[PDB]
Amino acid sequence: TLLINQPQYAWLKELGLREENEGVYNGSWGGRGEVITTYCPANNEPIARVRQASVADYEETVKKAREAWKIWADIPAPKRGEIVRQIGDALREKIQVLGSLVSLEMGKILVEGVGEVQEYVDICDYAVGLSRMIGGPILPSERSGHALIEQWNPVGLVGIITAFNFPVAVYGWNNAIAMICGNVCLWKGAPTTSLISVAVTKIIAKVLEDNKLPGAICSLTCGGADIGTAMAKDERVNLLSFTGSTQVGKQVGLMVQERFGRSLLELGGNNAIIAFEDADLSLVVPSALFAAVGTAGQRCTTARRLFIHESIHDEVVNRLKKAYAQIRVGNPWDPNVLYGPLHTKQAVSMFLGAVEEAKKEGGTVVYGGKVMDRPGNYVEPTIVTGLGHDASIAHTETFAPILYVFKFKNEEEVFAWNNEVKQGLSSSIFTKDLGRIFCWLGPKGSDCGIVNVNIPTSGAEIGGAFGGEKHTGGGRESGSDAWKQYMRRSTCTINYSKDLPLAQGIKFQ
Amino acid sequence: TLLINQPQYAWLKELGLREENEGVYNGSWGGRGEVITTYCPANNEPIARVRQASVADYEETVKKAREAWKIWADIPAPKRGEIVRQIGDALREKIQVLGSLVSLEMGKILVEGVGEVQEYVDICDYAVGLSRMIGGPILPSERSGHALIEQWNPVGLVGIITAFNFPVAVYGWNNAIAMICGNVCLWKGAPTTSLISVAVTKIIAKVLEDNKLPGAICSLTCGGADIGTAMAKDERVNLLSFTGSTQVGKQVGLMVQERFGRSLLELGGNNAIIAFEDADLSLVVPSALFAAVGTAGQRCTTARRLFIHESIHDEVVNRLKKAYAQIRVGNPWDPNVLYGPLHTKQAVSMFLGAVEEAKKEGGTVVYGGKVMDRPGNYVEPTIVTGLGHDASIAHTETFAPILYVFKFKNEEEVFAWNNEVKQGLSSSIFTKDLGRIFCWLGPKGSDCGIVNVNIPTSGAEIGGAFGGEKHTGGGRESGSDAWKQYMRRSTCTINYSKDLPLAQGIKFQ
Amino acid sequence: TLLINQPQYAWLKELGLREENEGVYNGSWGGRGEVITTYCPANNEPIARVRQASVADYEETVKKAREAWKIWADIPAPKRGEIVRQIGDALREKIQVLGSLVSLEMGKILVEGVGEVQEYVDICDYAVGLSRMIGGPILPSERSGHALIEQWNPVGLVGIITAFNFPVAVYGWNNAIAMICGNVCLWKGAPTTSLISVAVTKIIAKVLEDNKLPGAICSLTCGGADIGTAMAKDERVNLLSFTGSTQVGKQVGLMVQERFGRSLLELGGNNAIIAFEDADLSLVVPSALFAAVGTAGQRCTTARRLFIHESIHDEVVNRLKKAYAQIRVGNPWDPNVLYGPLHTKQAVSMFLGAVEEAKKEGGTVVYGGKVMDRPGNYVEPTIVTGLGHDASIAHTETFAPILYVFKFKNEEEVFAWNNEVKQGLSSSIFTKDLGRIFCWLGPKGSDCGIVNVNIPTSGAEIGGAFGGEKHTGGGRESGSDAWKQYMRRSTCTINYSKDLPLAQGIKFQ
Amino acid sequence: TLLINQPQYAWLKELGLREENEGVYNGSWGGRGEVITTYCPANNEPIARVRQASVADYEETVKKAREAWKIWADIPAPKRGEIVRQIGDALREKIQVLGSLVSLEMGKILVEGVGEVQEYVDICDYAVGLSRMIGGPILPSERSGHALIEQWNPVGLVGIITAFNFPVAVYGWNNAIAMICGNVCLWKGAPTTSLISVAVTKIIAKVLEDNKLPGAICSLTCGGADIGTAMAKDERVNLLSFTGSTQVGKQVGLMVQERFGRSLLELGGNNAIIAFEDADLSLVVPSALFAAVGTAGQRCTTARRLFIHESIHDEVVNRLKKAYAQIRVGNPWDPNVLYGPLHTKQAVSMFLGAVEEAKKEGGTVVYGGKVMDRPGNYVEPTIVTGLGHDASIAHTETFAPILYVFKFKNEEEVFAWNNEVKQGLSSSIFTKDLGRIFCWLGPKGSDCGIVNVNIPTSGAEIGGAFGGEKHTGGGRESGSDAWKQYMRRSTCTINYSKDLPLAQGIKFQ
Repeated sequence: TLLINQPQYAWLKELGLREENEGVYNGSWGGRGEVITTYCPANNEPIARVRQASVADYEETVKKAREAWKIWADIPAPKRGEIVRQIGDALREKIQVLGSLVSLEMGKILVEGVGEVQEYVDICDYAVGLSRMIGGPILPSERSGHALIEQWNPVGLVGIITAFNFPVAVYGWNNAIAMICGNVCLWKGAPTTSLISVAVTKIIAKVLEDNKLPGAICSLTCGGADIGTAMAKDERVNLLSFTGSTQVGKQVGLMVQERFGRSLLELGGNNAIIAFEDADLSLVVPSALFAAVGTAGQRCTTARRLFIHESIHDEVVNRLKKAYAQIRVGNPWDPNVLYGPLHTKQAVSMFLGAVEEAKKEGGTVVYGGKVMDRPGNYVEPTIVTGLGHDASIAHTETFAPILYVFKFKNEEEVFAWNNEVKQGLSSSIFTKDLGRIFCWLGPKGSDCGIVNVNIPTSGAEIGGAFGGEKHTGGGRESGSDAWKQYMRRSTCTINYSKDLPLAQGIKFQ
Repeated sequence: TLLINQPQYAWLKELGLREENEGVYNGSWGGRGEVITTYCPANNEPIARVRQASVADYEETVKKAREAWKIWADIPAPKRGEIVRQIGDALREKIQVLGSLVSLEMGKILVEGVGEVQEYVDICDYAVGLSRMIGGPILPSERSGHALIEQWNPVGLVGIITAFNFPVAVYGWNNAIAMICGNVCLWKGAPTTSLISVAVTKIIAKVLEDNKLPGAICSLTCGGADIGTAMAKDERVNLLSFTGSTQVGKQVGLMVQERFGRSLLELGGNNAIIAFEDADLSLVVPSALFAAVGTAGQRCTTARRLFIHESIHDEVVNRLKKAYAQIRVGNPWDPNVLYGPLHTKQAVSMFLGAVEEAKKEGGTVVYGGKVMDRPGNYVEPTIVTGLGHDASIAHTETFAPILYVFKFKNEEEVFAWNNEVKQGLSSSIFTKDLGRIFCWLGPKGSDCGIVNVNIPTSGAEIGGAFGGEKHTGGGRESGSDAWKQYMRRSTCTINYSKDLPLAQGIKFQ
Repeated sequence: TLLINQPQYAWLKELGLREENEGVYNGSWGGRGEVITTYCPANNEPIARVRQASVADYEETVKKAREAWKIWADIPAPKRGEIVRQIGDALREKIQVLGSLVSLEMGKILVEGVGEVQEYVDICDYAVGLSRMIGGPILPSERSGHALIEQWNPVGLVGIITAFNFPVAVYGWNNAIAMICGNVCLWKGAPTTSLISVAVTKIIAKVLEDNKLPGAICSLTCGGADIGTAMAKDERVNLLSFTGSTQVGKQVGLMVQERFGRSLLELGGNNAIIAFEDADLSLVVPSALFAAVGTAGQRCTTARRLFIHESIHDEVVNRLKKAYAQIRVGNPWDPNVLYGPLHTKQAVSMFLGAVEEAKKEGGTVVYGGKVMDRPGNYVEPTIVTGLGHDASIAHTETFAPILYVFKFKNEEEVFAWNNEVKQGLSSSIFTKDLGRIFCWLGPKGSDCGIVNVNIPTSGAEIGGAFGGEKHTGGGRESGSDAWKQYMRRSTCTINYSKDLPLAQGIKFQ
Repeated sequence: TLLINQPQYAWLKELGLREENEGVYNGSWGGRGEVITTYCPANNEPIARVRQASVADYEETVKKAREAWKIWADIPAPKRGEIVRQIGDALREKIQVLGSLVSLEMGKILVEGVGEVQEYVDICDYAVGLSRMIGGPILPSERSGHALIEQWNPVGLVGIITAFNFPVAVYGWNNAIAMICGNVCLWKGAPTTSLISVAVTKIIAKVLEDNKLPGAICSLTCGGADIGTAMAKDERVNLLSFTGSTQVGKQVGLMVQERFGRSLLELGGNNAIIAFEDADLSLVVPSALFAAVGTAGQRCTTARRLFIHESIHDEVVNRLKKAYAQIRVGNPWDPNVLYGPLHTKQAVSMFLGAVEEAKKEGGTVVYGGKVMDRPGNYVEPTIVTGLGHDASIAHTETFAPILYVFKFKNEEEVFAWNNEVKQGLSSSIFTKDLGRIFCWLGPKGSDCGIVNVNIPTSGAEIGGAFGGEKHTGGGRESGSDAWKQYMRRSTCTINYSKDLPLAQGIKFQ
């Protein structure tokens, strides 16, 4: 029987969720595609069902979204910001129940589910101010009697494909920014977090309807690769923001490139922490532990490589092991719990595949490496030593809590090992050395999109642009001038003079 | 006999050119690939020869450039700016002969040959100032005792593939900007302007050598599709700036996307001028004439579609006819000449094919449409009326002076008509109406990268970013924050505090 | 008897006002100075009393504010934004009653009273986003091994002196921006809007105290010329933002300059509307009326000079007269009322003095010019023709609804007449001419801080910096980078290298 | 006999200098005021004469400058940059002889005179790029059918009063920036560097005349306090940039404030170097020596206070003593000299008063403190220990090479001691501590406009804005957005719509 029909989970009804939910919204709710059941990874119990989008559902939604864009693009940006402010408020009112659904359906611990909604709330309030700021410079033209202005305008329909592991915030970052930039949005979330997508869409849809705006401004078409592939090939999707694996993201980038679309890619990570000999080990150990095992190691910014200077390597590994053993495991909604399950059974199989591969490639499991004998998709957070920094399994992103630990001696080689992988998302050094810090930040430092000092690989806030380089895709979200990806630039020269161009010897009238 | 061996053209030697020239420069000059002879399009006479790059040359040059980047990225940006200033001055010293070579080898008139070099001089001087400005904001972190900074660092090796029609300036825009941004450059020019590429490279090579810097910072590998494709597939080329046809540019963009490189695409145009009923006809006629037939219609920003309100359509056509007849044809280096030959004979075949196609699709040739009976690749500048705006040949970019004239009645439909094509480079309206002007600049206006008012489609200066949308590729060059395409952004969080992370109940030491 | 003691006005109690109110807040409420009773200008009845600050109150408050700054400056800018966001919400909950108090005590109509509070709400929401954005660039140092960063830090204590006519918004702009910029504030409002200052401070005080923050971050010392002068002479007031008359503002500016403090001066206006022969008269006539008679002509941005091209002068005046006769007068809190009373009985006398002066200088009163025979400080909105543009009374700011009308012929002279006065606040032309518009916006155009086109002199929103030039004082508030006046810039060079400076022949160790 | 009349000084003629030089330039050369003779401070020999400005000279020049502004304000900013580029080139051609004039007439060593001219050349090249960038944002209006633009226009006439100690660079910074910003300039240099002012003006005047531009764009009126005071009282001088003593600068600021002009104040410094126990002493000692005795201690950024941690105080003082003993004294034009004379005999007298006062206030002269018994104005570079950090003489700026040395123990008090003085120009700490460095850069760190780390107080480059806080005046020169002080901002709202304002119940026609 479904969890939503059990009294313990009656709070789901506060999100407007029922036994079977419509997975398409374009101003009206529907869903004529395949019905999907999503499961709680903490006990493998079914929660509720979502009717996904058919092709006809998708077609109607895209058409309705583009119609609504005619209205929405004419609303002054500060007024679009007001809507996004109200979206932030509607999220605040539901932050507890929504964060509980993230914990239930995705499986991260409750504070992180609530934290994910706080991120959406925060980006909305940031985007309110940005909505009075976006634009380009008025530049001095070299031409007398001419103006030169750089204009920014919405691209139109922004498709937003998101991953299971941040089922609210990632969409939130794209939605708040794309909306103030005058775009309509079409959301296709990960199938295994369909309820989260539906619940978020209901909160947003109420704000739009209360403001007598066409609901298709924030359209939703739940679906899998079928719908995702349509969006990547669809010329009507002016910007396709894809957050997901590098493997899938590469094909989406090619499909969008084929049709001269815009893509914003947020792909895989293989993030390293480097602890130098002068590092505060009382900061290194907890920073590494929490960055490696947080979210059961299923963050794009999870620390998956730990380089320790040889002088302190054994002590850090030993202190890390003694700390890992104190990780409190339980239901991700239960208090004091720090560690929940992997998102799917398949991830557990991939976890076990990686551990064996690390063993064959010469690595030693000094902690973990096994499934936990309990309901749900629980695996032990795992520490592997002795692999070469160039081991193939170390260069792969295994979206599971496995930390590969390496020795190093000198600064130049270990920056190179950080940069040698194909991923380019997050990175961190722990050190007190002022010259080393700025070398790390400089042209011979880390090649990642996020380059941190004395804070782990998940250190990131709304203020800055978030994203990676190389196989991480190159897109940026949230802060700085990331909004420019959601708009088109035009360089506009206006002749307001009476001057006529030189006749150049031709006799005009 | 080669033009370089005739006393009449001995000025070529002031650029360091000889009978047979090395087309590979990486600090040394060489070239083991095919020897190409380029011809003067004004008389189809051979000028001189250039030995192109073989694969071994390309491999050697990329290795040397990437080594030199280690040196060049360590040079403080303002000092790189000093280098670019010296390059600008070196171009000043050769501006006359180099413009003559552009006129001789490419075929544009001398004033534009000189003007193209001046643009490079100008963009150098701009980059001198920019070299003290590039960077990102210090942002106020939400975390006490942390700094949040946005860093920009060079991408590394910037490959630069350029087209025949602006064989100095396009490279120049990419070189000056990529260089102050700390990148090394690898140039593959159009095969038919191989002498221009060698001449420019020699000018830069002396400046680098005088500053005791590795010449491979501005490397040259002359070649055709073979070398161009290698750059598009080469993981060592961090950014590939490609200027050329949409057809070729699309394949470059896919190859770069396939390997998760960066591309900067500057592809084709199909640029429209719209003359409204209130336009100043004394501005419309010369603006349209010079924009349509300039550079024999071989600018990416050439006016290829002219929309005129019905009330003034016949008068504007008649005045354009009276003006076209006065276009002075001759050798592009001859004094007072306004119109030279097409770049190749193949271009003439495309011209005649387009004219014949337009007549077959119902258009009327009211001026031109014929070859000129003289040496070189000379065709008559051509005006075509009576085609429907949706005619297939009107929607294709034929790189020749063919101006298709259409009637319109209303603002909305003609804005739709500007936007209905696949190209998205330049656009112009001519009008006095204030509200129309701002609609053109707004979200329901022109969808192009250059959006002009009372100035034709070639109105652009270095102060602003230059580039197009849709099938024009989305890249930007020169002004505004175009320099960011030449760098990688990192969002850097620095914990300078002694604060430790929350223990969350785990007992650390 | 006091209005607050009559049941008709018991809503005053919803703002926490009582018969006698404390006019000092520094974390504690007090007031040992003079007790002032403020009056409703619509009926000359007393409203309630306020105990103003003694010298000892001011001394104690400044000390408490600077101690509070030590805590407040340590709060990360985004979290200060969160406090400001909450101030915005608290103002929302009180917007109706607070605007009603503005109408009651100051005398502007209700929609402008609520609009003034909405302005404070809007700038707060803006300041939330800005709080993640304020800062400077990281610049590329010319020195190898050096970083060059521009830092921004709070100035410390921002004193805020405000005028009667915007008793909420002006303070709001300064408070929201100063607060996220890490400053503490000291407010001295106009004595005749003391209840408004008390009421606003109570709303702010609750948010600060609810967040366990020292109340002195938003300190209040109600008082007149005494307290303002002390603030202007007090070295502990790092920035004094003064809004008021040019006469007082000039003395405030000199006192602050004497002590090498910072001032932000928002002084008097003498704002002109220019209607050209091509202007849309159906837009001009209402624009002038609402800008001239709005707030009974007591906005700093009120239209006080109307230049009409001679061809349309008689018609525009005739149409204005026909419209003026329909202006509805009444209690400013009554919904049909468009026109309320002048702020004081003295202001009424000044109205009469100016009118008599206009007649003495040769002007003709073609509409209005008299007090209205009703209770309160009601005067007829007045139109004066025939004065020379250089007439002494026309160059004076009379804070009353008197519109001086002038003929003009040429564009250059009427721009000159816009600029010939000492005030430099706001300016408007109404025209369709593209060249004239950009000339107006250009260096030979309007010399004012607000330069409007086809919208009157009160056209302004928070997105932009608000303020004037010349005797208007030069300060700026609200939008763009106006925040920089509330912070101090430092240009910071960090040598992180191991490099030692040249010995220059000296033997070091 | 005049130095210029001796063959040994025939090089002065390369600057166009003669026996008696006209000290007024406004397109014509003149000078009816008093004839001043300037002397070489190394030997008190007269160099040549300058005819200073009478009042009538000044009056005619301001009028000619403002007339020239009408032409200059119409020239596109990029083209004004081209003028400044050419100024940069003309300075390049004369850098050696001009630098020799700086050493001869002002008295700093040859490398610094030449370096001073290089600084002017550099800011020109920078301003060339800036001239295509200056301007404001296009903002998203909250009003449908409205544009919101921030425009910047020249202020008009920029008066520039400069000090003796940087008689070329300071003017150059203001001139390069003021000119690209569309202002004309009126220069009054220090009387005792009049020949330098004329030599510079001659170089600029040639560039203007070769470009057929009115010479009054860069006017020169040589004179003393009288001409200086007239500029500060003159309503026609829209911005007065003043570089000089705090004493004089305070009166300049008050006079400018009195007439609601703009002032840009660059006043005195009392700059501290702080050495923490973890400092690289091999970096500290030379840094301290060169920053304290450079330019005979007559830089505004000269290190005048040295704070050393008690653990290392005696060692740093001893090592500094041993380094002072090796400072090479001689004629500033001798290439082996490091230390030349003070600028005037009065400076020597002030030096002696300071040394005596330091003794009277309890300090011990551990090195120097005496006049040198030799021709010219030579004093010994001086180190004073034992004074309390609050001794009055240490809080005074004595423009002489006197270094006051103090002990400190903790970080909080030494930051307070850096900040306790009235001056706020430059500041430096030497340390490796990451947290201490960012505290220094933060809100509880240095209160100065220049805040340096492991580089002395004279560390600044044109890329950043240069200037101080508190009694240093608050102005900024050169980099960042310093250009904005030379222009006026306008916030411009343009209604381009057909929309009419709500009638609010009035029946219009």
